[PDB]
Amino acid sequence: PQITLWQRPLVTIKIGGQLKEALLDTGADDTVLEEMSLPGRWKPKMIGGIGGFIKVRQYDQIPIEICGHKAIGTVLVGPTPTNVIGRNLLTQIGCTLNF
Amino acid sequence: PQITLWQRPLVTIKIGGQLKEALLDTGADDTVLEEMSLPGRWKPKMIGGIGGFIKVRQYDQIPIEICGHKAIGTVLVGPTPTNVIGRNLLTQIGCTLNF
Ligand SMILES: COC(=O)N[C@H](C(=O)NN(CC[C@@]1(Cc2ccccc2)C(=O)N([C@H]2c3ccccc3C[C@H]2O)C[C@H]1O)Cc1ccc(-c2ccncc2)cc1)C(C)(C)C
Repeated sequence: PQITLWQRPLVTIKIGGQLKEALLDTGADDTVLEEMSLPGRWKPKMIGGIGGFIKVRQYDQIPIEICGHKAIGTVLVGPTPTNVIGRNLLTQIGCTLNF
Repeated sequence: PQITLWQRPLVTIKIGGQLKEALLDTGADDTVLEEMSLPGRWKPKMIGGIGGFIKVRQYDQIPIEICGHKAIGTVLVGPTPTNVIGRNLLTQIGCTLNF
């Protein structure tokens, strides 16, 4: 589909069998979601944003559906102000910017 | 043009007679640039992202050019770790997400 930007590009995603709302964010290298439980072991990662850095848990090869599109990749979990889908997953669903 | 998301979507913008590199950021409501001088009035604003909030100066009705596309809108100036082009200007150049 084609999504205009007059409003926030918020979409429904499915992870761990649950539906959540997330923002398609081209300004993000990675995907970071609010606190939640994910399987397996995680690795640490420090990610920097507009206001500084935060600590997050990194889970790899996690199945996640975005707007119905299937993806399997790295998901960071931590104290983010909102769920954001970064380029690591936007590329998996074939997303591009056009104008 | 069609911008790939395999890499960060960086573009050249022309503002205040200067040329700067900025990130096309669909997750950003506003446009924020590192410290620079801009003409006209302004008012303080606090914007929050990953890591917390930062204080910026809000300048309205600022002419800007992105990839040859002219537009006008609000530009925030402050200690942002990187230049970001937000939805308020992405809409004016007719930028959309497609997949
Ligand atoms: C390489 O780093 C990244 O890709 N970081 C991502 C990130 O923050 N991206 N933001 C952008 C992330 C988001 C997330 C958000 C969405 C809704 C509500 C609250 C927050 C954000 O915080 N945004 C803020 C923003 C930006 C411009 C103008 C106004 C505002 C207010 C707020 O919306 C836009 C979103 O895209 C742009 C950015 C890029 C590099 C560095 C850096 C930091 C340190 N050194 C150099 C550059 C700092 C910031 C993560 C989500 C993974 C943290």
